[PDB]
Amino acid sequence: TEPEKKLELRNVSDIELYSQTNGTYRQHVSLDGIPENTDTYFVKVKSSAFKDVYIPVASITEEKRNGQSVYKITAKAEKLQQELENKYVDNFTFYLDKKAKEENTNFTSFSNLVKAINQNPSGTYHLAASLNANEVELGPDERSYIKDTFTGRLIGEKDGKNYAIYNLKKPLFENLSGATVEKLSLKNVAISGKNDIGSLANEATNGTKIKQVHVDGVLAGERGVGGLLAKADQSSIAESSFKGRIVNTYETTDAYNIGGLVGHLTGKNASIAKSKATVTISSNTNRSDQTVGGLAGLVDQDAHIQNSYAEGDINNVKHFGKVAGVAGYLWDRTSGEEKHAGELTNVLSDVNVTNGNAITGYHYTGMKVANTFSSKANRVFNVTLEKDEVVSKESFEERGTMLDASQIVSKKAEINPLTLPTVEPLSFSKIAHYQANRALVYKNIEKLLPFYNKSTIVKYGNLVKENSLLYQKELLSAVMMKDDQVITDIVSNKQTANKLLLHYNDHSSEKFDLKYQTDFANLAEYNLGNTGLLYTPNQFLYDRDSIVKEVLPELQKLDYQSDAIRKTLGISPEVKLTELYLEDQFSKTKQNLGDSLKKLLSADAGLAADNSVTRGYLVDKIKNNKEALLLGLTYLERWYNFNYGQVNVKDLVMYHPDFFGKGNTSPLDTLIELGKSGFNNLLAKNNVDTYGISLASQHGATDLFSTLEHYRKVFLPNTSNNDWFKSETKAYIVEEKSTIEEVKTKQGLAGTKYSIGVYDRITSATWKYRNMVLPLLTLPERSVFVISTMSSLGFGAYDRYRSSDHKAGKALNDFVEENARETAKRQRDHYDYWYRILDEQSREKLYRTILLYDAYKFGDDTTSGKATAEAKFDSSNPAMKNFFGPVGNKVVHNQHGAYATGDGVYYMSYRMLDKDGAITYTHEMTHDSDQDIYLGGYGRRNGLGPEFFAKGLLQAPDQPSDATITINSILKHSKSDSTEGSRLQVLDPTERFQNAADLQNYVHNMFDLIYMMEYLEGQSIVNKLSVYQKMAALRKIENKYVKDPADGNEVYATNVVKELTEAEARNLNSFESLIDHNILSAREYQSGDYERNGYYTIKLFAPIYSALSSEKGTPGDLMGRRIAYELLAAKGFKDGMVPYISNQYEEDAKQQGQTINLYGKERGLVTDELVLKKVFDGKYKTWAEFKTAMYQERVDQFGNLKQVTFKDPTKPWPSYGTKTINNVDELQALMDQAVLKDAEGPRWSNYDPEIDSAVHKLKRAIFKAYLDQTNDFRSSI
Repeated sequence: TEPEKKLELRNVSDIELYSQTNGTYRQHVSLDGIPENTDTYFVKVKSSAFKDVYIPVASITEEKRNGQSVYKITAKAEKLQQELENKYVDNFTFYLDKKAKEENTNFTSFSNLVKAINQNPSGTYHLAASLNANEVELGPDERSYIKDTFTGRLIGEKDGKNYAIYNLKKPLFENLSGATVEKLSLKNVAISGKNDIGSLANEATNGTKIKQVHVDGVLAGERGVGGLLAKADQSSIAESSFKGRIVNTYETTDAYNIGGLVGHLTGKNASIAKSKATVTISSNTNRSDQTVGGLAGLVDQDAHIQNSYAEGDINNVKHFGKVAGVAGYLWDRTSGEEKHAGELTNVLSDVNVTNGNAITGYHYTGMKVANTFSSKANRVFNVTLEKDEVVSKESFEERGTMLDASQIVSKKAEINPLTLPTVEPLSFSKIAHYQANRALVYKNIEKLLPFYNKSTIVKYGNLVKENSLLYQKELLSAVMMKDDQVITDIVSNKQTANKLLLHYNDHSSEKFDLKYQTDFANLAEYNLGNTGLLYTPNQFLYDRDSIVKEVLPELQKLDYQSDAIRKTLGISPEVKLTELYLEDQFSKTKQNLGDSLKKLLSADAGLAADNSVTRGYLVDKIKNNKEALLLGLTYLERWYNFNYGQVNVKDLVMYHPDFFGKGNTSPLDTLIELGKSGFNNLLAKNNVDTYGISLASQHGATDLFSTLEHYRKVFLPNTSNNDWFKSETKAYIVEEKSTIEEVKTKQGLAGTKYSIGVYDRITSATWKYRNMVLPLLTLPERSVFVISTMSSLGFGAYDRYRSSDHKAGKALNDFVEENARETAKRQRDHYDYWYRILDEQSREKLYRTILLYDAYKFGDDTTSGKATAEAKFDSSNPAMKNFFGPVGNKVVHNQHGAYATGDGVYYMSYRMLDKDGAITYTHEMTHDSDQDIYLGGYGRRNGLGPEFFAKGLLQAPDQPSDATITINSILKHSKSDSTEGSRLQVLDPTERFQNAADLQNYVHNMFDLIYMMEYLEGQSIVNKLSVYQKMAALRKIENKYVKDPADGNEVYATNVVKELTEAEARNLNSFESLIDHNILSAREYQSGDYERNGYYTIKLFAPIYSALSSEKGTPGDLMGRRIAYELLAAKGFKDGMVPYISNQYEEDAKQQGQTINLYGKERGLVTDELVLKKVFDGKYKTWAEFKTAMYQERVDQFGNLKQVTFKDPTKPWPSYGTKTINNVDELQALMDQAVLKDAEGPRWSNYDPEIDSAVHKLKRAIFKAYLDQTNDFRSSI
């Protein structure tokens, strides 16, 4: 008893009735009245299993269901069989209800809510369930859904649990006046508007008791943004919450008060109590009157913020406006009283604000902030004065990391809001032929035969065999012709489509052969290999040409700079569309609109109608939203056209939304939703967030990265996702795994916090610019290079190195490639060294990723050198158009200098690839991660600033011939080069330094030689030098305590070098007196006073006999680095140098009694006396004793064992072969003669007394001779 095959609608979720009476289609949901005279209606059946179907009506009549006017409507189709009351009818017949009396109030639905509120705004209203706001038609330019003044007077939700208004796109109440909204929640807000915007309402004129309002979602505005209310006048918000993005990156130049919770607090009794705002707010001030305050912002007229909490992130581009973490411009425009300004109390803000303060932007004497709190986070300030510099703000109260302990400021957290309408699938049993074991198989074949009878389904399911792979759960398949993902069926149905890719729930792809076997004009059919299973496309092959010939000409006449596009987007005529970066792809999609539009009409919905009503409905839907459709088509094609092998997902993402499941969505609906979503949603910078909002939750995927991983699992299996990333992208990706076997094995894995792959780092969380993946997938040419090494991720452009010497093609590419490879190798060697040195298990934290952008200063071929043309945006350079621009990271980009913002490093002048790029690389890296990486784990010393640990301490030397005490961690220079002359540095890093003990031994031997030479020079000073010569030859260094702006205490000491008096000069007759009187050589150290946080490095050959022990908190800079290197010579890096500069002995000071008020909190003060008494408890009591004992040890050493193989020429251009110093006595005699020669007839003009001075020549010659004697500094005895 084989059954017949007909078309059948199974999972009929709901049914709708549309009309064409007035030439415009509308929803005749209820009150059809008398049966209509003419039948131009068409029934739209929406299914939970597959997409909707439009079928023309046949007969509309009235039938008494139970003595009521319930209209029965029967639709006309080819062979449509409907299973009604367990029996089959040859036509789809359904009943329509009369009406539902729910419009008397606003309980049920939002569509009824906007109607009910407008009737009488005053009163009391309660929500009945979680209601979706997608039912309202938004409006062309409507400000808010509810337009009355005072609305929602008592709109509470205490009737049942808590109900949330899902999917908001405009302000809810527009205005509020003496109206109390309480217990209301907003879950997915996407508000975008030109004027002032507010999630709850735009203004609160009178006493609006806002309570228990938790709003979540992204808010984008231009003229002004607000978290809950754009302006609160005499209104109080208590126990409210916000948790969404806030963007105001537009180039507006007006007075806006953007705030994460409320825009403007102007009321006398206005108050914010027990409120929290997790606002990852980004904004561009561009003018001083602007204010970005997170919580509130520009608080005025005694409005008091009590018990608030700000945990978001503020990313201000420039510090022009008054931006702060928890309170913006507390000052008022009128008289500046302490009380009239505003009040803060018991407030906390652990917000990573940039370019601004952590608490209040404008700080004055009569401060009314009272009690404030802030944690240890980034508060960087780009002063952009001359060379770009970044410093901390220091204008907040500082606390520890125990934020959860101090989280009792706001006890209220959040509430569990009820979910929206589920509308499940509600999934046949007891058919003609049924088997229990093959149940799932039936479902597995239902995706293969849509619009078919259940009898045919089970008949074909019985034909499935166990050997085949149809026994796993199967998602929707994709028909393809030789890896093409064909969509336009009516064009490619006659041609036998080659393959059908079944995508199973195991993320497995299985290819079956297809042939146009059984041919129906109504619905195409196909056969699947030898199994005999039938496959049919989910489209009725209607006349697409009738729709195309109509809709194509109107869509063709559109311009990117037209007013229609600007009106469809949320753009004011002032701001430009350059941030979209879709003009080229706009034109491209404009030319070939035919193919894409045919694919869209093919994948949209199944038209089983020969009557022109359904095709007219499609035409109207495509025409009414032409601008939005075209913008969506441009955006989806621009950023989603990357190939998995030979399969391009431009057709599988834009169309075929059922590949992951969820066939209920329509590819046309998502395009319209993406087009009209706004300017910020279509923005290129938010490509990762746009997917989650528009594309996701509709294609069946959670996020963009999960979608990419899913497509990599389906297409191109058994290959790592990072490998596919490296293969597909057109950026030159260079990865260098460290030489150490342990870290080399650790990096190979795909694990987070350890993988070196570019995709594993970019797509990971806690990455600032994770939106850099989608543009990088779409690079047309080798325009950008990605240097991804351990603990780094540098992005650079090829146009940065293009100049007169390097032509635009062939030469620039090769040069950039080779130099990038060498720079990756150098960075890898540097981090290999730093991994070998650090042995305190802090090396496991050397895997953090921080980007390394370049200058953006692209240079044309006409430019002689590296051009300084900033090229802000919209440049003709392909690197700026296809990258950097889309990954919009507005930088300062000055002419000279490099700065490390704390989360990344930027090269404004030094080119990253050049060999001078690494010497600045190590300095910027020391600036970036000195707090928790290079040090043992404790922060910087309180007095020492960021420039102290970098310029003279942990950095590679600027040049090889530089006579400075530094560690050559990066640059590798072979002996073959001409740089062998005056080496004075380490030959090969990562070979000399294999452990911390190796570094300690190297520094110990270097300072042994340095101490020998310095002792010889000192004995030359006291014994053979006159008084007048002694005065000029030496200087006296002291420590002067000056007031600093950041901290109140003046315990910090600054070094000062001064000309010593003749009275003190005469006393200098003993070498011990040189150490006691604190004297240093004037050959290389200037006579002016030094400053704190300065680029001061101690010279290698310029002696510093002074042991200027600063009994206070901080030694200084010139003396600090010298004593730190001496301590490193005495004890190891972790044992000696780290406790000196990393205040690890701070707590002990707090236990002793040494204290300091740091940022308003009592903290320990690590004095030099404590460091001396803890590092060397029994050996020494004073730093002078330590210096003297080091000198005495070196003396006892060189008095016995010194290598006679010392070869120093110290002669002019005529080559001098060998002086063969055999004992220290001849060397001391030569030093005496050199000092006497330098004293006699001193030039002291044109500066630079380091080359002409004969004393420096002898020291350099001896140093180079001893360095070249052994392989490296191993032992000098």
